[PDB]
Amino acid sequence: GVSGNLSSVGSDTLANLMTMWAEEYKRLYPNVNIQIQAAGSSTAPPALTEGTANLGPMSRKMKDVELQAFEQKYGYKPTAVPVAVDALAIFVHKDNPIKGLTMQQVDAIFSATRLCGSKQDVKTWGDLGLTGDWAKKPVQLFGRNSVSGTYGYFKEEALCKGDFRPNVNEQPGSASVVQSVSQSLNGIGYSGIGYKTASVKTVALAKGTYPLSRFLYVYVNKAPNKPLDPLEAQFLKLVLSKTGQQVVVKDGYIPLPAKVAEKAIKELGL
Repeated sequence: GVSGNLSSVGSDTLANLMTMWAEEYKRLYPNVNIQIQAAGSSTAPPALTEGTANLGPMSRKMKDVELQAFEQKYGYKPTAVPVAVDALAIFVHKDNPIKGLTMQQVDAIFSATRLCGSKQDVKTWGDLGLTGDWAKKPVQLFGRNSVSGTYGYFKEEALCKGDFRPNVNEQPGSASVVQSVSQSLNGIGYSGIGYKTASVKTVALAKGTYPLSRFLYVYVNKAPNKPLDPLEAQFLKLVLSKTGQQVVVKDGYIPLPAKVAEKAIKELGL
């Protein structure tokens, strides 16, 4: 807006949101071309820093070494703009009868060292209390790779900074994880709630009450006391608007609290 090139690099969790936002953006600003790259959040900071991206969608905040990289070039920190909320989900096969899980258990299932406290080395669904034909069917793990922000977020929050079991079947994206789980009766995976389909179900979690809720961000380069380039500016105005936030709902995520969207618009001078 009004003309130019918009380049997005980062999160797969936010892949379809950026795409739907971009389509509605191109409809309203037809001389703008938008490129969208969605291999995982960790690709956002170096692309932002080097300059090949104007927008860096991330499903976790930047780590310190990512922040200082941006800072050493620009002289200030990049700006995390909240654009949605994710209830990061545990997915199982639709026929899996599991009732729910505790954080303790989730940790026991995916992690090497269960830093959340459990003394369970979970390997079978019986270790989770399922009976009959389920009792020593193996727990097959599906997850994201290390470029995923969800990967890191999960490692930080669900594993208490622990490490994943060695045997996790890492998928290239969130849809792959859901598809993998949907075709594996004894499968379990994690990914954004928006990636839910009929072929899988989400397991209830126990510890505002959802224990793995997180903000989803789009990082931008906003210099202190300087306005955003009209191209980014108009994009984020679209994203944080009523229209942009209904896109969030339609894709299956959770819209920002109204105040949070307003503050974001304010703070960016939008």
